[PDB]
Amino acid sequence: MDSNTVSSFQVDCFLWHVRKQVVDQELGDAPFLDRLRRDQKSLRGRGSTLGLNIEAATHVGKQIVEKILKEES
Amino acid sequence: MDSNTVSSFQVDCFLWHVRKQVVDQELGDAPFLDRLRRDQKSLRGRGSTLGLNIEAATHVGKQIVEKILKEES
Repeated sequence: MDSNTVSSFQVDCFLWHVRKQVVDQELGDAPFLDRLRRDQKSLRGRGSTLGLNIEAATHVGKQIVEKILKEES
Repeated sequence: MDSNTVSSFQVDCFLWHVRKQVVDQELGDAPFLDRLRRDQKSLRGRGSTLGLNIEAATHVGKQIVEKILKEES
């Protein structure tokens, strides 16, 4: 199992979160929400396959972003 | 033209940026990169149609994220 896949997953996880926040802000058009839904189903498939916690994954992503932001605010 | 579409776009823009950073980190599996490419082409279509600067959109997004983070670190 490639690690890059795990990292890419953690990213998609954090992203999905931020997205859900964008929708909760009542700023969803229709395609973004639809994609978020289809993304959730896919996230659940990977979450089950990988059997990795999405909540903890989102946390790791947060740090992954802060690490990339630390290199360039 | 709904504003929610503009906001959703700004978000996708910022997201595309963070994503590009994830790939630049040499953590791309294959599907994430492919999606990034197809996302770029679509981003260019919206960038041309909307005629909005991607760099400017990414900026506004950064604030959109900080605004959502300010509501909950």
